[PDB]
Amino acid sequence: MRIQVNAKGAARLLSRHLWVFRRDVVSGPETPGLYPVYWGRRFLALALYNPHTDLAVRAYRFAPAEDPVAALLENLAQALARREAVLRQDPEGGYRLVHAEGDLLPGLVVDYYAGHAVVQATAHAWEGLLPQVAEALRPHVQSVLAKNDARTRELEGLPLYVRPLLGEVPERVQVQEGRVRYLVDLRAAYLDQRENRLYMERFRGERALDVFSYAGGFALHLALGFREVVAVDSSAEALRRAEENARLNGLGNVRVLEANAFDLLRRLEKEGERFDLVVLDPPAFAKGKKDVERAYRAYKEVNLRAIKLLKEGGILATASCSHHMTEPLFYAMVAEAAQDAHRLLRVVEKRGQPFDHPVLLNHPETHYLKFAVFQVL
Amino acid sequence: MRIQVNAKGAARLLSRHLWVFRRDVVSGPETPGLYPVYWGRRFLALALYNPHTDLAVRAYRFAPAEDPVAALLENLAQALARREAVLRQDPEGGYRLVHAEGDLLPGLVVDYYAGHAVVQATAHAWEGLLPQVAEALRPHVQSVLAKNDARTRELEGLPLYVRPLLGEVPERVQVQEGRVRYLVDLRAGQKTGAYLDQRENRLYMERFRGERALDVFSYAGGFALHLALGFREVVAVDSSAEALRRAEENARLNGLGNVRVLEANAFDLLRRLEKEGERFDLVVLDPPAFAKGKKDVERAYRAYKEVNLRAIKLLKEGGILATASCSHHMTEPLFYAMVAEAAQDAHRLLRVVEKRGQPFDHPVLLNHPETHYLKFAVFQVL
Repeated sequence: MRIQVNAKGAARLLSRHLWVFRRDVVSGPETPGLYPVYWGRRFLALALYNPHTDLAVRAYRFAPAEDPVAALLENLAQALARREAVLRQDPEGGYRLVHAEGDLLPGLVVDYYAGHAVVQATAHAWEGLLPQVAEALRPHVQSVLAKNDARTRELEGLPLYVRPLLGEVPERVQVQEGRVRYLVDLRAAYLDQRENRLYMERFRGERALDVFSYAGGFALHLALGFREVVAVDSSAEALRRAEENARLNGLGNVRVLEANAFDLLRRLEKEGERFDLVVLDPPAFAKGKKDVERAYRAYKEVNLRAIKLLKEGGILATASCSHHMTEPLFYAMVAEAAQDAHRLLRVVEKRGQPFDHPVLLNHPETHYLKFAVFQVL
Repeated sequence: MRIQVNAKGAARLLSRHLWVFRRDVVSGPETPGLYPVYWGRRFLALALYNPHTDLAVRAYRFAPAEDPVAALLENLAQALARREAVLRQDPEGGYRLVHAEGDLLPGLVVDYYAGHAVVQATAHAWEGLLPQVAEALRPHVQSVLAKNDARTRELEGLPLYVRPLLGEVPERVQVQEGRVRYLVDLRAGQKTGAYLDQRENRLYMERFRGERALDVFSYAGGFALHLALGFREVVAVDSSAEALRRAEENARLNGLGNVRVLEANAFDLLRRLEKEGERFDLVVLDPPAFAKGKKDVERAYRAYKEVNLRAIKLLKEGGILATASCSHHMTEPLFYAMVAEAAQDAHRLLRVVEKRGQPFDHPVLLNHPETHYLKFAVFQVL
């Protein structure tokens, strides 16, 4: 069998985007799986297919190949290969080994936490290939956990469950990141901010504010260069993990603080508090193109306040991991904030996703992380 | 002596942009110099000013100072201070010590080439302060040249001249850049063979190895030299024989026989190389601005697209593309949009390897868009 798409679908795949939605599919199999995609008689690509979803086609090869399963597994091999260097040198670190579309492996995510891998299949065809995936990873892990409990799978028509795939999967594991260690509960920070947290180690000062600290990943690194670091978050559970990570590192200069970021910030300003550094690691504010509007204003407000709390010469590390918050808008938003706060900011560095979370230029949606460091003059 | 600006001018200085043009100035001195800027009775900033130019106000301090000259010089001191670390570690390297607006020192540029500095002023007030400028430099330099021959100086009603400010200015200097060295021409009327804002980008290219590498728009072959260390053959292309001349010279200076120059028109040569079926492991595009004005963006975009498109078509599966743009007009978003269109039209998937820009010694101010002009991107063709 094979998939047939209209001219629009063909165009998208010609321009090398990996996705073709329902509305552009003319015909195709009645069962999910791996099939060739065709525009009339013209071959376009090999892809993961699902007849019951809006996102029906996810390409992973733009070249025919006998045995589509073999080719998908080749892609897997290459993905792991790109990370061999690091897994050798830093066996105890945390790295993503498979980053879905970015690694030409749609619907599959695989992370590495100091020897223990967590697999996340999100496309129907990955479901019966897990054993193969486990067998592929095995040479580098001591465990493999199929963490297939994401709601996104229902949409595909898949079951939810977390079950070991290979070896003995620990309950929790300690991950080494630069000069600090943190705890990962393999069952329940995120690796895409790994290199940005490490960057924070180049700064020193009196006080550092870490808004939206989560498990305090940024705090941990900052505690090495500042007398005091204040990790803020709305979740007690989060700050709980933050204190625990703090203790695991023998860091007593890290102070948690349950609070609503937007309010607290206005507060530290009114009370006249000021800092040497402020990190802004907000959670996606937009759940769709619709929210962008309001999202933009939310980011501006927080960024504006953050800027107002910084001393002359202070550092601002602000970010966004939302898909709908484009890089251009992100930087426009920071600039607006800086302007309204009547403060001059020098760019210290613009960063994004690290090498293990690949970005494809032709597939915009693979780019979501924006991280920037500024100095307030 | 004060400078009065309208609400528009005030807004610009409030948002922290350093420039206020003629149209927004209500009143001010009759002679160029350093003066306070006010909106009514409200103090806004200290600034270099010129009564005879479209760009009249160039702020350098958004806080009152009793001695405008002293404050400007403190800015200079701090600019030099930010480069202290590197001047000590790499005394033989090439670094910009003062990057005009980026260092809150409008109308002043100073570069450092292994001990020899070159000063460039393009705003009136800086002229009488040149002697003090060579002073602050003295401890860090062997000599200081005053290269004041840029046409822009005429708008400011300033004389065009090239002349030493301190010490003995060499006619040529060898600069060390990582594992390579190159020649910088300080001789009057000669192009400084160095483009310091690409220093860290060239160095980056040392991480690649392969068979063939193509260096489109190689100038003095700076990128070529670094590539020569990892590829069997590097082809430096440029439309200037003079340029390729300095390229071959820099090549010999490093004992590199794997670097081959090639005088030619980039746009055509690229199309040709496709037809003869030529494919490389890595290619680099360092196009000269294609916009002498914010009105040529249109045509410029098309220009970049065509060349990028061609470059992509010449790359092997897994090849590397390092493309860039040093034009203020070609905005970052536009640049990435055009590379994307190119990749799309060429039906090739590009994985981002790294997005880069200007180095630390060429400061960018978020509130002053114009200080941002260099875009350098590395992609891998899958």
